[PDB]
Amino acid sequence: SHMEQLKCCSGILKEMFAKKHAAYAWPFYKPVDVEALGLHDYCDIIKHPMDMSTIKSKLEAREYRDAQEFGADVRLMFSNCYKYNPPDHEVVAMARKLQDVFEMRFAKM
Ligand SMILES: COc1cc(=O)n(C)nc1-c1ccccc1Oc1ccccc1
Repeated sequence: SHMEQLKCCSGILKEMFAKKHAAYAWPFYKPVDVEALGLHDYCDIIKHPMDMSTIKSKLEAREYRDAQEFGADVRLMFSNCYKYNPPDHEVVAMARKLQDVFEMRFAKM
């Protein structure tokens, strides 16, 4: 059911916020600070920013009809990171480590 599915999504996002993954998850906790040095072009490249705190707020406001809608925002968050940064950037390796956590849980729910 969609209700149980969404409860599982909340559980996946709670693990993504956990201390276990904090060493690589922290760039994704809050919206990208577009005022920070080096990020002056973020809004020109990334048309739909997304982060974990925004996804948590959307789950709380019932903005996802189902797990597929939630999963689309988590994957949008990673895709933004892959699109914006050079492929060898430290933040892309962190996105991949976090996406490993997400994909494994999302597949097994
Ligand atoms: C290029 O900076 C980013 C691109 C991006 O896609 N995200 C999601 N966040 C950032 C970012 C923003 C502010 C501070 C640090 C940041 O990440 C870094 C992580 C490791 C090394 C350097 C930067």
